[PDB]
Amino acid sequence: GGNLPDVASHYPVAYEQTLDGTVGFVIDEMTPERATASVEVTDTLRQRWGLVHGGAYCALAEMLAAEATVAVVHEKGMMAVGQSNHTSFFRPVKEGHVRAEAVRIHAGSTTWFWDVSLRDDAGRLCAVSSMSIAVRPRRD
Amino acid sequence: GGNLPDVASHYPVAYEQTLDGTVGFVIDEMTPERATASVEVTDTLRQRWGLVHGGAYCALAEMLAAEATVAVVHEKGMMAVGQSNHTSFFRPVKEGHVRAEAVRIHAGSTTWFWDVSLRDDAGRLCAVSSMSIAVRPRRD
Amino acid sequence: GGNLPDVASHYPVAYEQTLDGTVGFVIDEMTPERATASVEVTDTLRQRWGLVHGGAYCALAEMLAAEATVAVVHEKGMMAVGQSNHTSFFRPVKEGHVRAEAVRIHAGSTTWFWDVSLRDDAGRLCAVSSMSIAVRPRRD
Amino acid sequence: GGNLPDVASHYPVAYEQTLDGTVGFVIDEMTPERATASVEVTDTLRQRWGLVHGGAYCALAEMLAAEATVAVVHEKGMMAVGQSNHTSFFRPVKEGHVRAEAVRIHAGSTTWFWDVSLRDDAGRLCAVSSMSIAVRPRRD
Ligand SMILES: CC(C)(COP(=O)(O)OP(=O)(O)OC[C@H]1O[C@@H](n2cnc3c(N)ncnc32)[C@H](O)[C@@H]1OP(=O)(O)O)[C@@H](O)C(=O)NCCC(=O)NCCSCC(=O)c1ccc(O)cc1
Ligand SMILES: CC(C)(COP(=O)(O)OP(=O)(O)OC[C@H]1O[C@@H](n2cnc3c(N)ncnc32)[C@H](O)[C@@H]1OP(=O)(O)O)[C@@H](O)C(=O)NCCC(=O)NCCSCC(=O)c1ccc(O)cc1
Ligand SMILES: CC(C)(COP(=O)(O)OP(=O)(O)OC[C@H]1O[C@@H](n2cnc3c(N)ncnc32)[C@H](O)[C@@H]1OP(=O)(O)O)[C@@H](O)C(=O)NCCC(=O)NCCSCC(=O)c1ccc(O)cc1
Ligand SMILES: CC(C)(COP(=O)(O)OP(=O)(O)OC[C@H]1O[C@@H](n2cnc3c(N)ncnc32)[C@H](O)[C@@H]1OP(=O)(O)O)[C@@H](O)C(=O)NCCC(=O)NCCSCC(=O)c1ccc(O)cc1
Repeated sequence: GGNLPDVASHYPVAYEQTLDGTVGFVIDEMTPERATASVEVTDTLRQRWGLVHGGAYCALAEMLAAEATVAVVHEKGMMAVGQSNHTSFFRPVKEGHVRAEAVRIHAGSTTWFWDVSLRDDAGRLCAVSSMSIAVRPRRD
Repeated sequence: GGNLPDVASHYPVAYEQTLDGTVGFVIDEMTPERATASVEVTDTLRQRWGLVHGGAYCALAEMLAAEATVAVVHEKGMMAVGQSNHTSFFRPVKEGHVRAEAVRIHAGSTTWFWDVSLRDDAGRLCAVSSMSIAVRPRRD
Repeated sequence: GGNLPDVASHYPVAYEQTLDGTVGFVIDEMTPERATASVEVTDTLRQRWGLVHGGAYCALAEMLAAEATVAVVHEKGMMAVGQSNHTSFFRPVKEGHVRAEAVRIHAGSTTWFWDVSLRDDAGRLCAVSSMSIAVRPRRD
Repeated sequence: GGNLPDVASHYPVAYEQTLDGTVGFVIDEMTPERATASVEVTDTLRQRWGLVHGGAYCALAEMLAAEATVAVVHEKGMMAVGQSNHTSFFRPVKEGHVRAEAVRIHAGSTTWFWDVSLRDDAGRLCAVSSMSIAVRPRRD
């Protein structure tokens, strides 16, 4: 789809209609400890001053960290939802791509924590996100 | 378009083409110490599991806090960009609207800080965002 | 003690020997939704440049938010521990007192969230802390 | 005293009288991109439930990241103070040492950002702190 982990036969919202598909997020790699994703910059990713929207970096980090957790825990009967997202912005991006790498740093019974680095086409660190993902028994 | 502050005669990217116009953010009240905005929930705002995307709350807080700062500082020769966005998620929203209220709590010379509450249609506090906005002289 | 909630007959560490008692934190008010505490500035609260240590504000917020949660949940068989502490620093404090007010904004089954405001003797907002407190069944 | 960088001929407050000297923080390595420090756990570091206080991890990260910045910028006429400290807690520490490693990830002209890991004696990641340090010209 955007290559999200295939863990269920039906999803409530089709990729192309979600925020993820609308702005164009695509997952490249995914393992239990490390996942990567990326997006082309288009105006849909921008704010009116022409820079990538701060919310775009937050949303990229959120889907990558959450879905990399879903990829492990869904078959174990658990759901995984974002609980906290702290993104800090170091350098703006005006065009090209934004590439995210999520590295898992803690995997607890109720919380997984991911460090996400957001880089521009020159490899420069433009933002980071500390993602905290709540993991709970799936409700009937 | 989304009732963002009119502080310039032209902008790099038109409202309807930005992330904010694409998902449908609209500013209601705007003062130097407080601002509100809301968005109707549609699939464009959701992730594939059918909930409002964590990134959408981050983005709504981000735009509102930044533009509320812009409204004040632009005519003083400053720009205002997000430097830190920490959003915590308390309850999911499945449909209706998300309504954001931003309250200014510190206005320094280099950093303004806003507390943003994001509520659902029943008035419940579903997410909060602590927004730090860097204020710097405009380069042109 | 520092007037911490009296919820158990024995505690592993006496007040006066903990970090709290060593720097002098004292709780003034406590209810399920709102708690206050304060400390005299002494060198023990300072760093070597003579300002209150950033860690002092974090530690004040942490004990106040956590113990205001303990005050409700301990008798229900639960423990409460800090899970995240985000403190932002707006104005330094060189002497006098630091006064903290914690307002509960969410009380979930597994997480309570407290906004803490840290004010100087003139009432000025010097720092804030967003405290996330994990609440778990007490282990035998 | 705690092996903090020697960048001035005198300081307002002596090491042994500061928070850092009182709880016993000691800097081991210090470079412009990386620094380490450690502390022996004693009751002075703990809270009443017998665990290292959340505030102590915050303070150790705070001092290390700030002073690591100080080591570089002081001789350039700048001061460096904590602007934001976000510490997340993964595992409690009851005794032994806490060992902090600070890695610089962004060095802007107004803000330096450090990732701090806090590990226990077995090497386990017990807490992390994202430290944003404001760099500003010294007023004298
Ligand atoms: C926050 C949380 C409970 C969340 O759990 P998680 O992310 O699902 O991690 P998980 O549940 O897999 O457990 C990790 C470790 O946490 C501990 N833990 C987790 N749940 C429990 C529990 N129900 N009972 C006892 N220990 C637990 C235990 O050490 C566990 O390891 P293990 O024995 O299971 O191998 C766990 O990450 C944690 O315990 N983190 C540390 C909390 C901490 O140390 N905070 C700072 C101290 S408490 C706050 C404070 O400063 C304070 C100061 C003054 C004052 O008067 C009161 C409070
Ligand atoms: C971070 C910042 C500098 C950013 O400024 P801002 O948000 O734009 O606010 P603004 O610049 O308008 O100034 C607000 C107040 O900050 C102070 N300030 C700002 N710039 C300066 C400066 N260049 N020189 C001295 N003070 C300044 C000043 O008190 C100012 O009030 P005023 O005298 O200008 O009315 C300001 O918010 C601030 O100073 N916050 C407090 C920082 C703080 O106290 N952090 C904790 C202590 S430092 C870190 C630490 O714990 C540590 C521990 C051990 C150790 O060995 C080393 C460090
Ligand atoms: C995070 C947490 C589960 C923690 O729970 P808590 O602080 O203990 O709160 P509590 O458990 O009392 O429940 C509050 C509400 O959360 C929901 N909830 C809590 N636990 C569960 C559960 N096990 N199953 C279903 N719903 C639950 C439920 O709505 C609950 O209300 P109620 O039905 O019990 O009245 C709860 O606060 C929460 O659900 N918060 C919202 C999480 C959220 O909406 N995050 C953003 C969306 S998920 C992340 C994301 O953006 C994403 C994007 C793309 C993608 O592909 C994947 C993910
Ligand atoms: C926040 C800050 C200005 C602080 O500076 P710093 O950490 O000291 O780094 P420094 O000042 O060294 O500059 C780093 C880069 O930032 C940019 N920058 C810094 N100061 C300026 C300035 N005065 N004017 C223009 N660009 C600047 C510049 O690109 C710089 O690289 P260089 O050209 O100087 O090599 C810089 O880190 C930065 O720009 N970060 C990125 C900010 C960002 O992109 N936030 C997200 C977008 S803005 C918020 C938003 O989403 C929004 C959405 C809707 C809406 O309607 C309004 C806003």
